[PDB]
Amino acid sequence: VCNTCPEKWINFQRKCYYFGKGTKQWVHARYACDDMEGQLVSIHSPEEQDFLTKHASHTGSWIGLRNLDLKGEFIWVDGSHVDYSNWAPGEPGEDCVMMRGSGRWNDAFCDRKLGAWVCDRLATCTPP
Repeated sequence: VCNTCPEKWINFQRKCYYFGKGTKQWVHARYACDDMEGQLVSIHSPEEQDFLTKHASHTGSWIGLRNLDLKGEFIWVDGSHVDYSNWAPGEPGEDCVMMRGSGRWNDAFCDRKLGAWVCDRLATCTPP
């Protein structure tokens, strides 16, 4: 049972999620998550995506995905690779990834300031 989250974070499966507000460019959102002991959200299943679409800002959010090599090798901030994807039609507009209100993903310029950003961290577990 991995379901304990810090105050203000929401649990989904074995992860904790923070739905941040305030205008930030991608790297600023990256540090906002880091300084809260989390990281910009990494998405690995349709169930996780569905949960995020339900809770995320209608005006768009930064997520933890980037074209790290600038040639299409999209990597999550925690170093994990893209298995599950939720790209909008014609995606992958530049090097950082944002999630629209629909939950669908699109490339964006890293220096664009978005009003929303999502953090995740692992839920802590109650010992059996």
